[PDB]
Amino acid sequence: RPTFYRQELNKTIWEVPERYQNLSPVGGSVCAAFDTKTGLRVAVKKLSRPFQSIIHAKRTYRELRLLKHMKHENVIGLLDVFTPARSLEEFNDVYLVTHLMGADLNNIVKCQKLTDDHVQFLIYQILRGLKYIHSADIIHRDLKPSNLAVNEDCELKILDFTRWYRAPEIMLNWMHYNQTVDIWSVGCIMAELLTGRTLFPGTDHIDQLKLILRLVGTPGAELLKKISSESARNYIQSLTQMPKMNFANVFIGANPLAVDLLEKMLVLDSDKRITAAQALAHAYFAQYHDPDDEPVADPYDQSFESRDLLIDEWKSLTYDEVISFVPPP
Ligand SMILES: CCCCCCCCO[C@@H]1O[C@H](CO)[C@@H](O)[C@H](O)[C@H]1O
Repeated sequence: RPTFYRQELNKTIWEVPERYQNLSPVGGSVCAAFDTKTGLRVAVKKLSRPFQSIIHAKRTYRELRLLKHMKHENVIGLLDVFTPARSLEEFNDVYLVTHLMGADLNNIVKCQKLTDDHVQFLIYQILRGLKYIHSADIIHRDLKPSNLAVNEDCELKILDFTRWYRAPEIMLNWMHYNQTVDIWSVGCIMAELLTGRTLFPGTDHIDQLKLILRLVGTPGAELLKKISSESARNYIQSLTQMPKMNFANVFIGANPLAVDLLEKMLVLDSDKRITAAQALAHAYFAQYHDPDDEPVADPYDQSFESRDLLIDEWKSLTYDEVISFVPPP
């Protein structure tokens, strides 16, 4: 058990292994810090109201279990996790420590116009991390430029687990989402890397859906066939019957292989969207693809997801997970 010290940043207290120094707010609350032990800049995150309700307590546990399991180059991982509390009885606060990646993809696209080679590599690393996430049977569900950290070498990590990058079926609360909701996201992000502009900058919920329909067109008979509801099913007919656009004509001048990949991500029907593993074999990534260096995750026990427990059950399990934590090499 290390030594802790106390300090107030903005309007909140932090107690941290003394090895963590120069705490400075960045936006639970987050602080950048220097890891005196390893010599590297870190992010330390203090979980808001970890055990306030049953839902929060389950979310805390989910969050830790998830991040504990993420061991991949293109996915954020845990350097450390600590509480100031000795014993479960005292246990009330949880801190997570990860790499301070010092620029995100939004920051990169605003300033620099990226080449074809840049977008192959960036999207390639997204799909690579994504293949690993999906192979644990997890859906990210919030991929966007600000959830993607990028260094000087234009190397990328997925952060996470606005609506411009959200699959239309989440916006319609369709339920049982499949993993290709993240693929939709990747398609929006890639369109934006290619053009420098947000593909679907909706002002609100319906606007979002409006701009989507103008690009990819109103649902095809094959898709309408799958819409359980007389409800949803009409209104659609009643809409200005839009043509699916030619992506060739929208992303004019882009690599035609990139344009083909985009048609395969930005399909309305989630059943027809390319998967992360299939996209990695797409000819667009021929320069970067290596079928032996695109690993999948260990099996992720998420049976907890289906259980309804008492707050103290959730916290104790969270405590076990703090105690069980082994740092990476
Ligand atoms: C905005 C107009 C309608 C949007 C159509 C979105 C269709 C998304 O695709 C749907 O994904 C579901 C998973 O949610 C699958 O069960 C369906 O089989 C599939 O068609």
